[PDB]
Amino acid sequence: GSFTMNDTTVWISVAVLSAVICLIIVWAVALKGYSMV
Repeated sequence: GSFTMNDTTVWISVAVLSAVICLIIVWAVALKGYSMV
């Protein structure tokens, strides 16, 4: 399996990153003083 989608997916890969950075922020605030850090 090689070459399935055009340049479209190129941005999709970036689409997920946006969510990823959003995720780390969540933990970075629950791992920064949740109770007994």
